[PDB]
Order: sequence, then structure tokens, then C-alpha cells
Amino acid sequence: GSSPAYLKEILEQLLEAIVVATNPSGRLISELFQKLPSKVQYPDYYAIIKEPIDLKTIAQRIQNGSYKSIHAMAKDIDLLAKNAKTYNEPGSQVFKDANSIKKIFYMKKAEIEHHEMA
Repeated sequence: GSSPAYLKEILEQLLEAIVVATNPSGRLISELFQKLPSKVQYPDYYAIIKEPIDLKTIAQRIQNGSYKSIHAMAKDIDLLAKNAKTYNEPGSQVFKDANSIKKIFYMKKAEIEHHEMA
């Protein structure tokens, strides 16, 4: 089984793929997902979203050793995207970027596993 250090490297690879990704315009897809919305500016968000999460939290979990599997990080990516697609609307940039983050994450997860299988 993967050591904590080996797992950390894998999770860091997955996170980096998300945070460096750009749209055609050159804008970072991850920009609005790094930190949760301000509680002062978005009290509606916190009334609506049961378990908020951002990339800062996910990064902290990677650094602290709180994930014990890749699947555990995947569940948090699912949550991140689901929340964004609940608060914002289909066709909005945040909604689109949430789906983009999910695609980037799952593609990289598949690639990492594929390499492990030979």
C-alpha cells in the first residue's frame, strides 16, 4: 500500500492539475474555488449550501495527511462541484468551471492509475 509520502505526491499531482488549468481566455478555472465566498458578502450561500468546501481546505488536508486514499479526495472534488452547481446556475461561468474542474480531476486520476497498472 502507498506510504503517506507516496500518497501525498499523488494527491499533490491531482491538485496541481486543477489549480494550473486555464480556460481559452487564459483565466484560471480554479480562481473562484480557492477560497469559500465571504460570509459577510454571501450569507445566502451559507443558508443554501450544507457542507461548503474550497481548494484551500482540500490543499490543507493534503498537507496535514488527513486523506488516506485518492477516493477520499475524489469525494471532496464531487462535493466542491455539486455545491457550485447548486448555488450558481446552468450556463454560468462558475457552473461551467465546476464541471471543468471535475473533468480535469477525473482525467488526471485515471491517467495516474493507468500508469500504475503497467
